[PDB]
Amino acid sequence: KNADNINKLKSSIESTNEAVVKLQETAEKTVYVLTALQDYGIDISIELNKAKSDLEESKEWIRRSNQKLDSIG
Amino acid sequence: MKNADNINKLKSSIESTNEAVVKLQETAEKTVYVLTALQDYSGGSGGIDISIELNKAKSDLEESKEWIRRSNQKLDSIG
Amino acid sequence: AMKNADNINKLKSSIESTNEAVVKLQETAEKTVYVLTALDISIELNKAKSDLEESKEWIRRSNQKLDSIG
Repeated sequence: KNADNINKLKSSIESTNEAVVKLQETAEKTVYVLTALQDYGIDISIELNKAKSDLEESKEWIRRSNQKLDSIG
Repeated sequence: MKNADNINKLKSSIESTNEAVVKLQETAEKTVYVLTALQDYSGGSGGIDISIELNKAKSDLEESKEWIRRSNQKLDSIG
Repeated sequence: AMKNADNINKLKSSIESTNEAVVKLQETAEKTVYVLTALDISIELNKAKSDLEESKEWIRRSNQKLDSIG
């Protein structure tokens, strides 16, 4: 019973991780759009760059999670 | 019952994380909506690339929403 | 027993990493909502901010549950 449930938990997180990846892709596009709509504002530029860094870190963490899940056998 | 109890706690944790993702998906939907409304209310004044990327963002979000449904469906099968 | 215990620990670490990813997304959402404001729209952005604050609370709840695993 436990072993089956551990396998189900693993699959659940894999799916959750896919949802997070697709949301990261949504965030990339929203940031692109906001950048494109800028007035060519110094402060908005700063904040958008911080968002980009946060997004890149989000990607690294999801890779970490996926790699951890891969180690379950 | 150590392992059984921890499996219950893991299930609860993922359910909470999944809901966190759902609420963030709602944030994303409102954001894309605001931006698509702005862009569509003008001409494509920002440029056609903005409309395309906003359309792609909407598809991405629909995909993200379906992946949560799949995760929740899997958790639901845990006794 | 120990094999399942180890995989439980791995599942725990994986969810912790996923939660880190979500917190990072929440931080990007914060900055985008802020920037979108600076640039009925008010209503929709207030709902977005409301959803975001709730999202933060669900991660806190998740982390609390993970912390109880020992």
